[PDB]
Amino acid sequence: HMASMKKKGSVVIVGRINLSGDTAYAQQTRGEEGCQETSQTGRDKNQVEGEVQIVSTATQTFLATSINGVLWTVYHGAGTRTIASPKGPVTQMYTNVDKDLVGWQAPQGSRSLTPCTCGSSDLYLVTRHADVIPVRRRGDSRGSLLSPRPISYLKGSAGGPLLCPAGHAVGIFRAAVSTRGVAKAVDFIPVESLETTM
Ligand SMILES: CC(C)(C)OC(=O)N[C@H]1CCCCC/C=C\[C@@H]2C[C@@]2(C(=O)NS(=O)(=O)C2CC2)NC(=O)[C@@H]2C[C@@H](OC(=O)n3cc4cccc(F)c4c3)CN2C1=O
Ligand SMILES: [Zn+2]
Repeated sequence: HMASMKKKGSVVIVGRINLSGDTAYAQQTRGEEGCQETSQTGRDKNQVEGEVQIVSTATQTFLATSINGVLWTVYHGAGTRTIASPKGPVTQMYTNVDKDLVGWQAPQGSRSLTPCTCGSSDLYLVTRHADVIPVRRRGDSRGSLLSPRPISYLKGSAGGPLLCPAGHAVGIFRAAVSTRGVAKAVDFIPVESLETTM
């Protein structure tokens, strides 16, 4: 009944993949209880840093990547949710279920990647565990893993970036191409598709 109808919480930034130095590593910035509270209020006072955030809802955790002043992630993780911010919940600026893509204005303190113009096919996927996995581009939205991985290894990394050698954004990881639980390739939203959305 109407009086007891609930609202979904906000997406909450709970960590980042630190790419600032010579070593990529995951950092947690909020534990489970704080995450739950922040999802409910939508008020996140934490300082945000970096290009790749680790984000959570009540039920899932995944990644989000800042490119050209927008924090992007997958619809299959975020749905239509707001994101928590210092001033309360922030509404999506982009939503496209057909691309599996959503975006919010990039948090103050975040750094954005630049869309790649290199037209190069040697790529690098960054996972939620801060693994940097070489990927050979095989089409507009596909790349092959030079070393195949169990899908367990990739789960929770949707929303993270594929980067070129010079560190530009080439795409956003969307889905694993897998057989018998082994991923040989990845499917990604190309950055040009983001640029068109913008
Ligand atoms: C498309 C194809 C070739 C048939 O393959 C697959 O459908 N494969 C599966 C394999 C699943 C096994 C785990 C794989 C491990 C990691 C996967 C990266 C990941 C993830 O980590 N999510 S998450 O845990 O962070 C989660 C919290 C955010 N995404 C998924 O699971 C996605 C989600 C779902 O797909 C979609 O809803 N759409 C909507 C699309 C719209 C347009 C185009 C698309 F392609 C779209 C794909 C199935 N998914 C796969 O990957
Ligand atoms: Zn580039």
